[PDB]
Amino acid sequence: NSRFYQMSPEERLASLLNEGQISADTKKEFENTALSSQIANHMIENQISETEVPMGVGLHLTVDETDYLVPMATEEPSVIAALSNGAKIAQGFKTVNQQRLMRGQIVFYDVADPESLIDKLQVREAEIFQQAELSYPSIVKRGGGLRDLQYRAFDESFVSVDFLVDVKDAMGANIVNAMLEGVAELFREWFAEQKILFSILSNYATESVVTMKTAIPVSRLSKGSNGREIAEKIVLASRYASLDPYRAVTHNKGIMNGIEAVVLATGNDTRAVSASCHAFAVKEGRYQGLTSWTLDGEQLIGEISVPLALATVGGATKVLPKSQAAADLLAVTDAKELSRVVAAVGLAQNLAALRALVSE
Amino acid sequence: RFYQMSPEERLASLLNEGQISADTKKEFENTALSSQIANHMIENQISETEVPMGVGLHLTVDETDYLVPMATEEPSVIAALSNGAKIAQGFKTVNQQRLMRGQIVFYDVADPESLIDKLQVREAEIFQQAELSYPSIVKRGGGLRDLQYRAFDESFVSVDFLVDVKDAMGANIVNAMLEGVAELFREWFAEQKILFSILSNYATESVVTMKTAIPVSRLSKGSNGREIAEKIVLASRYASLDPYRAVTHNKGIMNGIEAVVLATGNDTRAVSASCHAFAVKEGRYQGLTSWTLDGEQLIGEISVPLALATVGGATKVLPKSQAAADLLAVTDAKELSRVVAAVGLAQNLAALRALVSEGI
Ligand SMILES: [Ca+2]
Ligand SMILES: [Ca+2]
Ligand SMILES: [Ca+2]
Ligand SMILES: [Ca+2]
Ligand SMILES: [Ca+2]
Repeated sequence: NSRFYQMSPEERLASLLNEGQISADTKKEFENTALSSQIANHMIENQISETEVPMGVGLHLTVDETDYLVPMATEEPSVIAALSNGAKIAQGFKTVNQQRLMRGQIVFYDVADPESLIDKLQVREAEIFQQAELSYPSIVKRGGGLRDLQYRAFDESFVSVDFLVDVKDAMGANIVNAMLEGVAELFREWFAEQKILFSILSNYATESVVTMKTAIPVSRLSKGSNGREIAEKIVLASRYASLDPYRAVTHNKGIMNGIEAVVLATGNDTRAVSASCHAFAVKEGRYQGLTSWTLDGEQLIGEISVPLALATVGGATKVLPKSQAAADLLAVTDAKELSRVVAAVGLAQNLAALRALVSE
Repeated sequence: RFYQMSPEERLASLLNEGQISADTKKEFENTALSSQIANHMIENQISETEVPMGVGLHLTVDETDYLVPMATEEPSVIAALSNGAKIAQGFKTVNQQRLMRGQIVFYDVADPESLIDKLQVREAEIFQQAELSYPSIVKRGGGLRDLQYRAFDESFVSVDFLVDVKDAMGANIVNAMLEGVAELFREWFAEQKILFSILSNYATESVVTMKTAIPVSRLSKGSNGREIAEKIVLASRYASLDPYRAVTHNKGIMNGIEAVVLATGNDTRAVSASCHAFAVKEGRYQGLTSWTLDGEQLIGEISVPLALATVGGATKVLPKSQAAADLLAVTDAKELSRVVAAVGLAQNLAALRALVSEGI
């Protein structure tokens, strides 16, 4: 409690055993680790062991005519089998649209004249962009950096300056934070009368949304001759999810079984993706499903749209050897392609869940 | 054939086919979870993901001290939880419920309110069938407790099941009853059609409310502890106005909650989906905590649906889950949910205190 944060992992475990907080078999199991103790102990604080999540391979996924082998880390049975089944039925997925910009905000408070403050800033945008480069030049040399500023006001007392930043293949926490912390020091020289509450990245990556679709002949749905009937019930089930939040949450949870499994296997931040995806499910003031299914002629059409600010470098994507091994199997080129594969996984998982759900 | 292969044949096939390098194969083979367990929990298993697990410190809930196992790949999370709990000193339970939710959904219903009327006069037979489908839970003092009915779109009827599943998450119990009762509905109403009968992950009857009261002097090592308290109340209030902050505000909460959920072998997707959906109040995605200033004491409160488990799923089959359970030493799932919700509030306190102290 006092020296635990300075203790070595071996001293921590011995301390817990000696104080009776763990048994001898518990200590032996905590010591049964495959991630290097020097890596683990430097990644987090008070480190003592690791959690092991089985990792399997999702099969038959094809996105934009390209085959993939999807690494999926999950503790839940049938998740990988369902992804492989839905992907085989869909045959292929196609990209509809995609953007990739990370969001940040500098928030003012006790603003007497909100509309006038944003007008002061809108004319000096060229100098805000220049201060952004100075606060983080590396990303600008890599070909990214601030791409757009936006302005919003709330409760007649808050003013949010939004930053849309190209963070390239990283998630962008350090880029955006440092960039906005420097641009905030400039905001304070310009307007000493105004006050800043905080300057931080936003995980609601509405400018990293990917939209994927699939078009399935109803014949492919069932090996029998009931495919059209199964398609109609899939459309109804998907429609019902956007009517009843108690189904929407389960509907989207099923999607995240696949999405989070790839996110985890590749060393990405699972809380960030879950937060942004579930928040994005809130449309028209209501929590709805993240996918849509419609019947057009003899073809079942599915579509998904999710904010996926994923990373192929930084964070835990490289420091953890298993992240790199998973990336070798997946063989994506950049983060944009990762988001496309992950979105297609979500839609494939949704197809398998719905088909199994309504086939009675 | 990949599905039928052993884990070793799979890795050999991936290398021989040119999909992974020899270095990657060797890293996939560096595993600590027994191959027999991993290969039986999931499909197409090849390896595992290792997430560093540490110990959150200084957490006190209802005058009981805990050592919190936390599995995360993000630095500073475990340290921030320990610090937030240290400042908090203690956490008190406000209210708690623990019932799991299921639903049988009819479609193409000519008169939803008329079908509901016919159902409400057969509840004794439904309850009787629910027990016959899964008698074990009834003997251990649980089982179906309530039935509710909702109509949607003038064509759907949802029969809602509220079930006491004791220390399990409850998928097998709930789905067993729903299947049995659904077959009864098909005999009773041959003209009606059932779309699906499945567990719902939106556990609104498993919500836990936790609170804390901190003298403002504890927020700062200096003398502006009441200032930092005022700015924490502003940052929290702002989350209830701007969704781009509410997602980040709640993401920070889940850094703690998901870390414990993962360490204890619980379903991370289920908790994430239910918590983020529960954040939608008044048609707006808002924060899951509230912070207010009452004199010289900062008051924090959290309210989250936590249908967590101490048995079933992966809470025991994964040896690290049992080890984590030993460290935390919780008697039942209800207690687990109280501890995890307190972890969420402490993590939020540490994040908000740091967010505003930077702006000063
Ligand atoms: Ca602009
Ligand atoms: Ca490869
Ligand atoms: Ca590529
Ligand atoms: Ca009635
Ligand atoms: Ca113990």
